[PDB]
Amino acid sequence: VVVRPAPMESATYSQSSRLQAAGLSPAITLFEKAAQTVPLPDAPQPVVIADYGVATGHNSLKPMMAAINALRRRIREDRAIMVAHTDVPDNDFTALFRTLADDPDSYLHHDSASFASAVGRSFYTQILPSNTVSLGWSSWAIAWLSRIPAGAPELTDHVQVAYSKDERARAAYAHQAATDWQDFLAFRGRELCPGGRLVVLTMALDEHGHFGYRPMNDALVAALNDQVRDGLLRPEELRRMAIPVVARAEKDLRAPFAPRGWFEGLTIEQLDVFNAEDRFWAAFQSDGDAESFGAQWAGFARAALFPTLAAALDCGTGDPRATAFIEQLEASVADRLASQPEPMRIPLASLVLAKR
Amino acid sequence: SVVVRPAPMESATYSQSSRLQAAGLSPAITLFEKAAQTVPLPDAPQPVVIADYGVATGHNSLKPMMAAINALRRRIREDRAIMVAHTDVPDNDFTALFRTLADDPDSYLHHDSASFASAVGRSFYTQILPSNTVSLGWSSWAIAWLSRIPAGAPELTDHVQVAYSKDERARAAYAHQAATDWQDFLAFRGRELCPGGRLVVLTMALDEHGHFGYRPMNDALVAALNDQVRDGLLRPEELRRMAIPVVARAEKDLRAPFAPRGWFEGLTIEQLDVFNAEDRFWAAFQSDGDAESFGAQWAGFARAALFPTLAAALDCGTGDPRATAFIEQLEASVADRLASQPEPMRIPLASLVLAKRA
Ligand SMILES: Nc1ncnc2c1ncn2[C@@H]1O[C@H](CSCC[C@H](N)C(=O)O)[C@@H](O)[C@H]1O
Ligand SMILES: Nc1ncnc2c1ncn2[C@@H]1O[C@H](CSCC[C@H](N)C(=O)O)[C@@H](O)[C@H]1O
Ligand SMILES: CCCCCCC[C@H](O)CC(=O)O
Ligand SMILES: CCCCCCC[C@H](O)CC(=O)O
Repeated sequence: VVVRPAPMESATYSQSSRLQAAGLSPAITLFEKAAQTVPLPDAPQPVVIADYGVATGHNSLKPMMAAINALRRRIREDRAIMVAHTDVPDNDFTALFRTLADDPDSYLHHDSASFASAVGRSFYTQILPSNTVSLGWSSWAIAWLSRIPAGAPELTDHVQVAYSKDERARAAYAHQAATDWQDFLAFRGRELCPGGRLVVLTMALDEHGHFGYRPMNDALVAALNDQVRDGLLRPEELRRMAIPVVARAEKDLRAPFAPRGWFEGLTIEQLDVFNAEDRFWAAFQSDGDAESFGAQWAGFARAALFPTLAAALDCGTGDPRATAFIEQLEASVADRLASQPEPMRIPLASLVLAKR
Repeated sequence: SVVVRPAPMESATYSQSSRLQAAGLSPAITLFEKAAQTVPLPDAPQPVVIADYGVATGHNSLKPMMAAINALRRRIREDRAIMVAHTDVPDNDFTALFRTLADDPDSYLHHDSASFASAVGRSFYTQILPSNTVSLGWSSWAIAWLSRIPAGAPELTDHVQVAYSKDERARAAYAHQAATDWQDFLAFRGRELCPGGRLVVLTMALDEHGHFGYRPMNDALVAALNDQVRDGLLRPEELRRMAIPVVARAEKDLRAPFAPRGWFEGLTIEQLDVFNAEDRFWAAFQSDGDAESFGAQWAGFARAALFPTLAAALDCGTGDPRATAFIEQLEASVADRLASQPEPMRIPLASLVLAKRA
């Protein structure tokens, strides 16, 4: 009865996550810096790196490689480095291991003493042994709520609570986000080695409290309403639809720590809130290709958001009706955004956390 | 890829269809538990690592893992971390594994508060864990699977088991592949185990007289596959392509890397037993006389473990409804054939304890 979000669309995520990759780029630098200076386990104990919310692994290759290269300048070439990639049980881990084996950029192909493992258990509980993780990485994952909050009203705007006019919905989602953030920190706080570092990149509210992706939100809500208008989607199904993704303001990220600035042995060593460059807009300004613009944005939304939407359908998620819903929705959202291209705000927060 | 590999178990049914495997590995659990009493454990804050090589869905791993964990808890503090690293091929259903570990009441995660689980989706014929980190290794019903159909080996005319082939060249090719696979497995486990660590292996054996066993099963499967061709459900070309690269090993084969001085890549055979598992399906049939249940149990066993590899030979996709129909009909036919004439079968197994040099 605890309703959870759906994992990324395995078949398209690696090809539809260029936005996420561009956005996390600044956090890689922080992660690399952390790897250069973090206290290390006593030799020859393996150095453990944890990647919280891996999906298909495609976007993990760059940050993992950056950390490993930094560590190699500090340790013997034969010393083991273990990367623990974590996600939910229903993530496609076969896709992950194929990425790790097949992608030329995989750290497995660049470092003969690196190892990979997967953990398919929610990161809102402790999932790794205490005091073992030297370096933690988590990008575009903690914005996902553990659940649609208990007793929260159905979102009439469906796709994002930030754009809802229902006061009770906003508070329910915000409380769930606060609880999840506390839980995430509590358990990473146990998993990290003393002196260990954790780098988090997540969806933020900008300085003016805004979520962003406004034209995307509009195009998605309009595309969903068109399907119920066309009789393709049932009104009962649309009412059920909700994407439990939550952005956090700077005060929300500091909440567990204030006022003394420590929470469960963890402190914020660095925090940045910024707006990621809108690369799809930059490309559109350059080549004037409106269709490509629509397809870029639609693909991003499909791989990340549509499985959660498709889970509200009466039929199973493996049903041919669900595939048709996905494809039609992607095509519609593409058309709307292509017809009037605009820049979008992509607000992010990057944090470096340290353990006592 | 030109290297043709076997297929993983059918995750939809393996947990319901692996009672034969579970009953067969039972004696190896005692060996594993005993090893857990004395193996060296790594320095703080490292977790004790137990490696499970060839996990499939995890269903049959729960009892061995718990035995080891219970033994370790008689030695160390309750708050010491134990990590179980479950390994399989990349195309194993690891979602099914993590669902087993979350949902099955027998899961060690539900019985031990400081135990953890991880998955490694890389062939165990390479090194897949950090050197010297594994205190206890476990592998049941996994190393009988060849790394590949041997290069240049002739097509099997009976498809489902090389031991029943009349082709000398095919038998030699599979035997050589099995021998090199075993060397590889041992070489890389020898690196992964800590000094003084122990690895318990349970695998398909040839009995005292060189026999593979499952003879009535073999006959039913071959006959059923021929029926599908005859009935226009299977192309002759598809059947020609079918081969299950499972190999049983005699005592001499298991000892081969070690002979004559007893060591190979830092490992030695501490204990080896070869035995025939009690045929529980036969025992049940003797008790209740239910021929249909007998056929269904044997057919379900074969389906979960063997049919995915057979289905891989089809001209259609493995996601195609035709592959699903093939599997279902093959199961029904084998079930009917065995139900019609229930017979006991030999299930030859070898259980080994390997020790890494102190
Ligand atoms: N409670 C939870 N535990 C573990 N993973 C979770 C989670 N909630 C969401 N996720 C995962 O977080 C991922 C978001 S996609 C982010 C993938 C990658 N880190 C990148 O930067 O592109 C998805 O795989 C989703 O399944
Ligand atoms: N080279 C290889 N590397 C890793 N796993 C392998 C392998 N070859 C076969 N396997 C796995 O071995 C398993 C055989 S089924 C055995 C499952 C369980 N150990 C039990 O006793 O019941 C399958 O999951 C198969 O995918
Ligand atoms: C208007 C809704 C748009 C929200 C966009 C959410 C983007 C996801 O966080 C990406 C991801 O999880 O990898
Ligand atoms: C005659 C053919 C009988 C082969 C029986 C093979 C049994 C498999 O090893 C079981 C498994 O992998 O879990």
